[PDB]
Amino acid sequence: YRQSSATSSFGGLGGGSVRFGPG
Repeated sequence: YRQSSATSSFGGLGGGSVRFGPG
């Protein structure tokens, strides 16, 4: 238990906004 902000992968939404291409 290192009091990590986040673990595993989930798109990293918490880190910042999700980058989208020419959708």
